[PDB]
Amino acid sequence: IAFPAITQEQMSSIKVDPTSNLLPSQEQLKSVSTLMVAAKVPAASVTTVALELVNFCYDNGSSAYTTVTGPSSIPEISLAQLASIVKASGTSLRKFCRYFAPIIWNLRTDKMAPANWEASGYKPSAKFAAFDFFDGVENPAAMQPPSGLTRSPTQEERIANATN
Repeated sequence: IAFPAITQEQMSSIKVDPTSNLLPSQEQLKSVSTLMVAAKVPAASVTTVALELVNFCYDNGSSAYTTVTGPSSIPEISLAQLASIVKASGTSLRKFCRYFAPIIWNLRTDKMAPANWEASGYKPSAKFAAFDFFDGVENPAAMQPPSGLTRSPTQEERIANATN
């Protein structure tokens, strides 16, 4: 017998929470905010302050070798510092941004397009798709805006980002 049969107890007892290879784990998220609070970000502000790094990645990329620059709204914590804190939890900057994709979507879509949309391959009509964690926008496990998306992406937007 290769695998012993499962007992009924083992099946009540087994731990099966949804999983993702595209989002940081729950534990990883907790580490990031714990460390953020320790770094002196107010506990109330950790989400809004994270979004500052997310915004930066919306323009500049969220790749493991993207150069994060500039200050955050907390003195003596730069965006680069927050990025390091993110990496300290063992997730990547990309997965972390992806987790907040729907919020930054509501914040920037039809208001201020990715800064470099034209330098990347994009038609003006697919503009709002030109960030590297766009695939997070329609992820239901990603953090959601309080009243849902301001609109869905257009099929042109979905396609434009996939074909990149």
